[PDB]
Amino acid sequence: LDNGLARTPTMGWLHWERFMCNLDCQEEPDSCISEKLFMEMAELMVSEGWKDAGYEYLCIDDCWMAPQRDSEGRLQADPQRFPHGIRQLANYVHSKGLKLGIYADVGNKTCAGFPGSFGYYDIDAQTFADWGVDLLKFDGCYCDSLENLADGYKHMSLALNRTGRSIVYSCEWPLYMWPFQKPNYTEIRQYCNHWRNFADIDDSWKSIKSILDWTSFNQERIVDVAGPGGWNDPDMLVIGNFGLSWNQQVTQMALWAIMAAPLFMSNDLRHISPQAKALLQDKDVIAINQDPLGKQGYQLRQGDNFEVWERPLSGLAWAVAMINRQEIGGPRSYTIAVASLGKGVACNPACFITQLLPVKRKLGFYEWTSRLRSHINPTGTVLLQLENTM
Amino acid sequence: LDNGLARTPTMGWLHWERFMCNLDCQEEPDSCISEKLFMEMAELMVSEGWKDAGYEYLCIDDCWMAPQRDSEGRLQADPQRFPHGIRQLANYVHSKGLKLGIYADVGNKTCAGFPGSFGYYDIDAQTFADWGVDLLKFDGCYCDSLENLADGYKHMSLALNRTGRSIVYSCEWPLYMWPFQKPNYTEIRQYCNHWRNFADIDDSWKSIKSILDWTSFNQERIVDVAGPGGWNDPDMLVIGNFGLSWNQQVTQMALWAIMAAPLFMSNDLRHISPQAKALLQDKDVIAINQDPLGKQGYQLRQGDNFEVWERPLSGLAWAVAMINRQEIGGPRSYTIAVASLGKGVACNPACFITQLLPVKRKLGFYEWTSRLRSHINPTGTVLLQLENTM
Ligand SMILES: *[C@@H]1O[C@H](CO)[C@@H](O[C@@H]2O[C@H](CO)[C@@H](O[C@@H]3O[C@H](CO[C@H]4O[C@H](CO)[C@@H](O)[C@H](O)[C@@H]4O)[C@@H](O)[C@H](O[C@H]4O[C@H](CO)[C@@H](O)[C@H](O)[C@@H]4O)[C@@H]3O[C@@H]3OC[C@@H](O)[C@H](O)[C@H]3O)[C@H](O)[C@H]2NC(C)=O)[C@H](O[C@@H]2O[C@@H](C)[C@@H](O)[C@@H](O)[C@@H]2O)[C@H]1NC(C)=O
Ligand SMILES: *[C@@H]1O[C@H](CO)[C@@H](O[C@@H]2O[C@H](CO)[C@@H](O[C@@H]3O[C@H](CO)[C@@H](O)[C@H](O[C@H]4O[C@H](CO)[C@@H](O)[C@H](O)[C@@H]4O)[C@@H]3O[C@@H]3OC[C@@H](O)[C@H](O)[C@H]3O)[C@H](O)[C@H]2NC(C)=O)[C@H](O)[C@H]1NC(C)=O
Ligand SMILES: *[C@@H]1O[C@H](CO)[C@@H](O[C@@H]2O[C@H](CO)[C@@H](O[C@@H]3O[C@H](CO)[C@@H](O)[C@H](O)[C@@H]3O)[C@H](O)[C@H]2NC(C)=O)[C@H](O[C@@H]2O[C@@H](C)[C@@H](O)[C@@H](O)[C@@H]2O)[C@H]1NC(C)=O
Ligand SMILES: *[C@@H]1O[C@H](CO)[C@@H](O[C@@H]2O[C@H](CO)[C@@H](O)[C@H](O)[C@H]2NC(C)=O)[C@H](O[C@@H]2O[C@@H](C)[C@@H](O)[C@@H](O)[C@@H]2O)[C@H]1NC(C)=O
Ligand SMILES: *[C@@H]1O[C@H](CO)[C@@H](O)[C@H](O)[C@H]1NC(C)=O
Ligand SMILES: OC[C@H]1O[C@@H](O)[C@H](O)[C@@H](O)[C@H]1O
Ligand SMILES: OC[C@H]1O[C@@H](O)[C@H](O)[C@@H](O)[C@H]1O
Ligand SMILES: OC[C@H]1O[C@H](O)[C@H](O)[C@@H](O)[C@H]1O
Ligand SMILES: OC[C@H]1O[C@H](O)[C@H](O)[C@@H](O)[C@H]1O
Repeated sequence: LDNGLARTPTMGWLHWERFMCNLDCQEEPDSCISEKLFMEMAELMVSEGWKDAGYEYLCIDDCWMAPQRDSEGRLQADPQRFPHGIRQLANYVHSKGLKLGIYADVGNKTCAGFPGSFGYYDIDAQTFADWGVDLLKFDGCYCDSLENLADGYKHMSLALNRTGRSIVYSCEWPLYMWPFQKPNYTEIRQYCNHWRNFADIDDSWKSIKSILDWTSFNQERIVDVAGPGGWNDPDMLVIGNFGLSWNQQVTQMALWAIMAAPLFMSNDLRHISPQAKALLQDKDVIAINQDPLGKQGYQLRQGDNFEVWERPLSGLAWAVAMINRQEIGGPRSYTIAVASLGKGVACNPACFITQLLPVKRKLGFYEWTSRLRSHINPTGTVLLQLENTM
Repeated sequence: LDNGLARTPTMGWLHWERFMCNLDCQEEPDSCISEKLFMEMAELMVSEGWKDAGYEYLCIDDCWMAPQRDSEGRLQADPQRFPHGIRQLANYVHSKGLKLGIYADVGNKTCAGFPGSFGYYDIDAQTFADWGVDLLKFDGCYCDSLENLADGYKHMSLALNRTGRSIVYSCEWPLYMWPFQKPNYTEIRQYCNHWRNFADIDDSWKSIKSILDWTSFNQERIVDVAGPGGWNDPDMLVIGNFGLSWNQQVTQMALWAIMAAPLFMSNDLRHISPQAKALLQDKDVIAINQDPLGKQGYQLRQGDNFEVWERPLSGLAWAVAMINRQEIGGPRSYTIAVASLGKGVACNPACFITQLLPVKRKLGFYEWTSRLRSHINPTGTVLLQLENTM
């Protein structure tokens, strides 16, 4: 979408995976979806270095709405959970130097069952602009027909544009086409800043694997469409929660960098391990994700339960990730000819190789004819950066 | 098996899951299956508190053998990897106050392809006894017929007995039988100290879940057979490796306690996190696994992606584990009437409840009509002990 936004993948925090649709403020006041949750997160995004690392969008997912529209046909924030309204939350967020994201749905209802924007696109776009919203995530539930789906996504894109406010537009259009029609990404890119392709992530290695496998399976369709202003969205980072081993977390961070993915954390910033924080704030890995050239990476090789992915970067550099998918035994040795990397130009006549994950260390110069040997933990990933010089 | 052994579930270390069949001592000298690996582990079992916590069996799995039997028809240790032979390793292990386990197979070959004991049962039992072996794990690969399978397992049991040496006999009889025929556990219990029921574990949550699910599914058939001298074997603890989150590790430790499982660690004792060490050496949890009454636990309840398991302990105490199988969101609240626990007798008229995992804390006294409220991390478990008094 040519609105000057998302020139690099959008970075931020999104409540959904960790907090979901928790409406019970009596029993669980500190984790229900409320204005206090978001205000506390916004404070921590500043004080704990997240904004400095690049995480600038604080995003509200489903279950912020009251069950009914107001008398003027507007969506309204839940009166008990957001008693001061969204405008005041947006102002609070803006006062911290952050941007506010919000959620809505193209059909008759949101996926959690609250009011949808079908029949109200202009009104909802105008409401969001008036409130000071900076990002809209626009979901595809309860939309009966595919032509209503596409028209809805287009209409909302145009309506947001007509407000004159700069709003990042995050779509789920291709995901909801999945069963019925081949998405046209040229068309989607024209109307959206990013688009969800695959089923919702959860806090599990099974989920990370299916997203990676669906992406490499479909890379020939989707990798080239991506670029400044328009990204594939493989869903939230779930690092710092409960279901991933340390090595599986490293794998997610490295591969979301390779994929030029938007980086939306979904975790509890109040209770996050120092290890998870350092990984999510890793400046060299973030610099790969945020590379100005914005060329999405891809799977180069798979065999013997190993996978090699690579991403072309600016300045003739390359990022390379090697994943060990064998979920038994110990660290396994993997060797690759550096002449196979970067279409044969990454290390001709030579390249300097730096390991970024799981720990940072300089590996030295590698001649075009040389071999790279690595040891990769099960379910883990080694991430490398290849450069002309150190 | 009435040989006076395994009156509580056997505790020890087993190489297989972490080190597998690594024969390459040139490239990977520190992780190939060799006498040095076992000698180092034995040292650490003593110096790092493992023996004190109760782990006394140091066990060699498959791939210790030379490709051929010697001219006297005996199995031999690989000459390059075990140059000093099994007897000297057994003596070294015994000198540390530990016991040595070894592996063989009832059929023509071991699962990794080395010599099987079919046709050599007496010779092999005698070899193991003469070496000073204290435990035999006896696998079921390369055995065509089920009557040869059963006869073989029985024969070896009787042959071990005839040596006069006290040897723990760990079988895989029901596992190799199940695909074709319902095993007879009365018969298996007569001949074996423990028996593997289900497919090999690996370093994954998927694997832990399938073992738990197969066990609760089949609990009517297997729970009552277990007791002093004869245990169900749900396979190795894989805590301290690569594929499990912290909460999934707690789940394994708690449930293996509830299930009266032999506790065979398969990890690298040279490189284990302090967290994993504390969990595996947790004395109150180990005391549950090793409870003298030796009544296996069982799944009491399942619903809403929760599971409640319980185990009767000596002194009218009970152990209760509550597992959250919802792999999205945050810690979920779970409430249960203490009157549902221990068939209604656990907290009549009252009981003192202590949480053991994920952290130890006393919860005070609970009357028969009370309700217990807990918060359970996703893929995590809360483990409680119910007693008459503190
Ligand atoms: C090879 O196979 C043989 C079996 O086919 C093994 O022999 C068995 O070994 C058992 C364990 O030693 C033994 O069981 C014990 O028997 C003791 C006496 O019991 C008789 O007398 C009782 C009155 O005193 C009477 O009530 C019983 O009915 C018996 O007739 C007894 O002291 C033992 O109890 C003590 O130890 C057990 C631990 O095992 C504790 O649970 C118990 O609280 C107490 O402290 C035990 O009694 C009971 O045996 C039956 C069993 O169901 C109960 O669980 C158990 O409590 C058993 O009698 C014989 N069986 C036969 C047929 O002889 C043999 O073991 C070796 O030999 C024995 C004698 C002993 O020296 C062991 O240490 C040896 O390993 C096997 N040999 C090898 C090398 O594997
Ligand atoms: C509603 O829709 C219309 C589109 O129909 C939007 O208008 C478009 O707005 C963008 C604003 O950035 C504008 O892009 C710029 O165009 C001028 C040339 O006319 C350039 O100076 C800009 O380049 C500079 O900035 C960009 C950062 O975005 C950077 O990439 C460059 O290196 C340089 O610093 C920029 O040119 C674009 O550069 C990126 C390339 O992919 C684009 O093709 C190229 O145009 C569009 O030209 C403008 N289009 C039209 C037809 O007016 C409008 O912004 C939107 N409104 C809201 C509120 O969303
Ligand atoms: C997927 O959707 C995209 C975007 O709409 C399609 O590309 C577009 O195809 C149109 C043809 O239907 C092009 O319109 C033409 O414009 C010229 C003016 O220069 C006219 O002379 C001509 O009559 C058409 O009106 C349009 O240029 C093009 N847009 C972009 C941004 O490329 C795409 O069509 C397919 O790909 C393009 C590149 C062409 O090769 C088409 O022939 C081809 O069908 C859509 N994909 C599919 C599979 O239909
Ligand atoms: C499973 O194995 C058990 C132990 O070998 C069998 O029980 C034994 O059966 C013998 C005759 O086959 C009999 O002399 C023994 O008394 C008896 N031993 C014990 C400890 O119970 C069992 O056989 C079944 O149950 C017995 C009681 C009889 O009813 C038999 O006719 C049954 O076949 C075996 N069960 C099965 C299902 O094969
Ligand atoms: C969806 O909403 C529209 C307009 O708001 C309304 O006319 C229509 O009846 C609704 N559709 C269904 C299936 O309820
Ligand atoms: O198909 C996935 C990728 O394959 C590469 O060979 C190509 O250079 C990329 O542009 C992309 O097409
Ligand atoms: O559901 C299986 C379990 O059921 C319990 O009620 C019984 O006490 C256990 O021994 C076990 O059989
Ligand atoms: O209900 C909210 C939920 O709805 C859909 O499933 C979306 O794909 C999710 O990302 C989340 O926004
Ligand atoms: O090759 C050794 C291997 O053989 C079988 O698969 C067993 O079930 C495993 O526990 C292990 O002993």
